[PDB]
Amino acid sequence: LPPGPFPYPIVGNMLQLGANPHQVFAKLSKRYGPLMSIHLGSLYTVIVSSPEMAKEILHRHGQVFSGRTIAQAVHACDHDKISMGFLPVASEWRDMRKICKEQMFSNQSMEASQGLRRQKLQQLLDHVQKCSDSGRAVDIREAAFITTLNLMSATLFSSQATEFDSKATMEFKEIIEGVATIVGVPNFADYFPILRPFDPQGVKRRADVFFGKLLAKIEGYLNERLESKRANPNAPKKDDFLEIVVDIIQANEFKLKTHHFTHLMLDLFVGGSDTNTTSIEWAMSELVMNPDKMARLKAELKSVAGDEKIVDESAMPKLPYLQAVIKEVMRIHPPGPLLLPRKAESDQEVNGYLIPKGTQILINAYAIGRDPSIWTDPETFDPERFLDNKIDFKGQDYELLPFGSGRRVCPGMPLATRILHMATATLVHNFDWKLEDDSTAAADHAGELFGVAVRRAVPLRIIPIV
Ligand code: HEM
Ligand SMILES: c1ccc(-c2cnc[nH]2)cc1
Ligand SMILES: [Mn+2]
Repeated sequence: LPPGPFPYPIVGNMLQLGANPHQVFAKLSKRYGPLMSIHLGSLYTVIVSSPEMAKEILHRHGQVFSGRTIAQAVHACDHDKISMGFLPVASEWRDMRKICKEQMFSNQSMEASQGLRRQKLQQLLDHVQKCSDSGRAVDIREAAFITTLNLMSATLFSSQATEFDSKATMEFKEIIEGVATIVGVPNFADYFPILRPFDPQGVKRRADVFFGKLLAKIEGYLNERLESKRANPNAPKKDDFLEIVVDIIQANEFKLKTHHFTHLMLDLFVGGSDTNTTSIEWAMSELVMNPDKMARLKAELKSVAGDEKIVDESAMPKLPYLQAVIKEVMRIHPPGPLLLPRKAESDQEVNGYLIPKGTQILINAYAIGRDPSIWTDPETFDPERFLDNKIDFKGQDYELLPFGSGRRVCPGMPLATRILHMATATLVHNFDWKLEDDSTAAADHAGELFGVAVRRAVPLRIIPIV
């Protein structure tokens, strides 16, 4: 087995992880190496911590490690059996991947929904404008949460609500925050198999409530669309994912039931929420803390969009510094520092070490992003290091893996980047910013809080001035 810290009876290595396990893994793998045995109670895990080993796992043996480790909370409403995010690589999974790649996140699809999202950006712009007038600091975490939810809502369901904080959106927010609370803490049933039949913390149960609420909203939206289309055969086709769902179903070309699609949209909606929400806050945090870089971005934006207040997504190639900023934010702050778990589908040897069937595989992309042997001045925020640099985050550069790589690489990436780029652009271009209070400034930026997404312990609060 790969080397690693001495595992104690019963607990294994669990007592050493602390509140930011990804940080502790990063420090540990310096001692033990880029393939490391970690015992999470009875749940044997191998941590992968270099570009070399990432490629060995995700690429060379990409099929063997194409499986997922399934938390107990994922068993709610039988999601573990239905979801594109957790099913093994097989027929049902390929079909849903195909639908995502070829239809949902295609170029045609993303461009067709560009206007729907534009309104949501306009709403955010107006919100920040009010706070700007009154001189009130904006809570970036809360603002980004709502904007992301809006952008995701607009793209998936065409929801054109006129209030920034619409009722429909704040329901979602309650539900998503709900899921995060439950999953973001250790389920001991995940680590001690004798506890699984008990669900001793009621994690599965509490999650079944929030999954149910969410599946309801979605099945509601679907049913309403199906009726509206039946009653209005001559209405223009909506430009969203929901419209795409209906057509695929009513064409019956895929061996998939209805709940595949309702669960699929749930994964898309949830998968895109916390990720973009915390990334936007990190972006804004980094720029405010590095006034030189904030200036360089502002200058590039001024030069390209001028007096336009909302950039066209199609204008992204005209914005290399904005891309570099987001690339660099992903390097330092991958939302999921340990990505999503993979799993060995059979015994497999890697670098002389046996990796047994069933092993949980965690890619520490966080570690890799901050490894000084790969990145110069790793803790420094420096977008300039990506300019004229072919290194990207699509999965081909194992120095930079915030989206994963190989088989289960993030399918929502085309929507994600648009959301990151535009929301960041809207905020930076239209306002200047100062901290509400710079007294604990440095500390507030460095302090992380683990969970579904690693985020700032202290939520960013900054005042918008024009
Ligand atoms: C905004 C930044 C985002 C990041 C950093 C991110 C990151 C990731 C990562 C690391 C994985 C696992 C990759 C692997 O196992 O190799 C993943 C998978 C996934 N992501 Fe995201 N994601 C983001 C946004 C989104 C969005 C906007 C959506 C949907 C609209 C989405 C939907 C999904 C889904 C459905 C999977 C499961 C893929 C599978 O197992 O086949 N993500 N993501
Ligand atoms: C519960 C936990 C995680 C997820 C998910 C994150 N990214 C895709 N799916 C969905 C439900
Ligand atoms: Mn089950």
